Amino acid sequence: QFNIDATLEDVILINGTAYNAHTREEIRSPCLISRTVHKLTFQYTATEEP
Amino acid sequence: QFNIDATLEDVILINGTAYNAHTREEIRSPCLISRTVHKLTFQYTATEEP
Repeated sequence: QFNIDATLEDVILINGTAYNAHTREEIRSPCLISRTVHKLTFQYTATEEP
Repeated sequence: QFNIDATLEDVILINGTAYNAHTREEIRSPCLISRTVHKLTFQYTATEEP
């Protein structure tokens, strides 16, 4: 759970699946996480290594 | 629930009580919220107007 602090600025999703702390919305790369997803949790994917 | 995005930079607690999204830790002014408290929710206090 990488805290989204003001210091990190921006984070990109190169090739993998990431989830939010609350919604845990499914995301498919390539795409920018965007500041909307406040918290960035994670899970161990199988098909594509994140 | 003011999302703590990189655009806002920093936010201060002048005189009031604020809570985090998950922990909802009790905070009494004056003090800085700090990036640790990631998502800032709120509640209607009575004794001291936030």
